Amino acid sequence: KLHKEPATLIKAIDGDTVKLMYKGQPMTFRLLLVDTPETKHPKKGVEKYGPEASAFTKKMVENAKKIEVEFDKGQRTDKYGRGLAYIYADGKMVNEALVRQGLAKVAYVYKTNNTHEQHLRKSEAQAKKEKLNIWS
Repeated sequence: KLHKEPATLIKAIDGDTVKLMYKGQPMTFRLLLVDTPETKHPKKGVEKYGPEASAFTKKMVENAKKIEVEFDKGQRTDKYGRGLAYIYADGKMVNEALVRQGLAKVAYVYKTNNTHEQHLRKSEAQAKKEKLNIWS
């Protein structure tokens, strides 16, 4: 059973990355199970839908009154020291909102952290079906 913990927005970095104050310390969080187009792609510049996926995440966390983080059952940090979690803004999962809007693809790359994989897969199909953004 997963559980949500409070956090405070510090700043939105990218479509898939946000800096939050968590248990009194600043931490960078990488959104579990999604891959958004990058704006800070180490190699490829600004990918198509990057600006849009970034604006989307930023808007959602910046306008929330409450942000919560939910770790999965596997490892909690990646090799870069980023927290791996599902982020909620006023009870809405950011992870799902992105996929539903066709601003992210379902990744899945830490076999243990899969609690919401199916849920996300269904939203991605719907976004595909509606040919939105990425799927357009």
